[PDB]
Amino acid sequence: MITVATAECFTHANIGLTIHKAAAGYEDFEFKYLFSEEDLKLMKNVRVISAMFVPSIIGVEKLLDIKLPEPDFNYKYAKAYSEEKDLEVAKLMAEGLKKKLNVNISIGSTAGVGRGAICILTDNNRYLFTSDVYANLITFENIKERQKNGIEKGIKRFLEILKKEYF
Amino acid sequence: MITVATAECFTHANIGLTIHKAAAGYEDFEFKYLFSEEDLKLMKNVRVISAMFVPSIIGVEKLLDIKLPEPDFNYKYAKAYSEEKDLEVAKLMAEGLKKKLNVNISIGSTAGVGRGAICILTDNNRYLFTSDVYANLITFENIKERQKNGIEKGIKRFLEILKKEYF
Repeated sequence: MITVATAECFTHANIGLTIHKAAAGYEDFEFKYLFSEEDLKLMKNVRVISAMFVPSIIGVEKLLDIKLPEPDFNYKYAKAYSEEKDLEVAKLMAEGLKKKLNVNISIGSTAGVGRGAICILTDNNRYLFTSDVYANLITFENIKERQKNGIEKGIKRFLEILKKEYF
Repeated sequence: MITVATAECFTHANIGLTIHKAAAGYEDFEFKYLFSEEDLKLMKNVRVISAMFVPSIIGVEKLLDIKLPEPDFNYKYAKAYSEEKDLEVAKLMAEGLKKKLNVNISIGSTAGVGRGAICILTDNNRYLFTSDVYANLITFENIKERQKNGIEKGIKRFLEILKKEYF
């Protein structure tokens, strides 16, 4: 099968969980509306190996054997980066997942202050994009909007990528 | 702070994600009704290191450096066990995660055919219990109700344990 793993922060493991529910044939799930019935047949050929929510630097570093840059802001509950570092970390997490679990497609996401970053790494190519929503992990400004936008954009891009590269 | 990590299957990382939203002070979240006002103050002292959804045997094994038993049933999208092995696996995952990440409190959950299993392992004690809902991961029979009860029972027990042991 086509195997997928994700290491997600702002999107709370929902990109991986959605991929899993779609693949397994769930008839109701939060982001099902993004999939056509044809997309859902293609998704039966995908298996999720793991979908991790990894807010801790020490968590990410220990589970994936990578090393992350120092946070840009002090924040007790999650590593907190500005945009430049979120883009760097999404790539480092996707790459580390791909090495640790040997999957076809790895997905990293992270967002501190700004639009956040999602990296989708396949066997062929690496895709890196921001969300549409500026938010702030610490003040909570726009954080739910950013989360929902990031999940939707992550899944839309994942489906485009899967179809382009694998179907 | 009190650190927590989770390795969840049937509960979809929602035990750990709920713990994180309560601890970070989210104003509204799906299972907030489980927390009293005093509970939410206590929760500010908790940090989530990772909450992982790990439906594959290979995923759990590689991320925690453990070995799990062979599945009882053939099923493509997730490891599939009888209740006796679910009870073994929830323990093996909670113990492996606590050694991998050195957290105060580790939680594992798994459910195939039957009521499933949740393990809460603290610095002091190991708790292990089934959910209250018989379901079947392969047919989807009652899986939604088992998931909800598993998250509710997991959180309700986690709070009782956190207060008894840490407060």
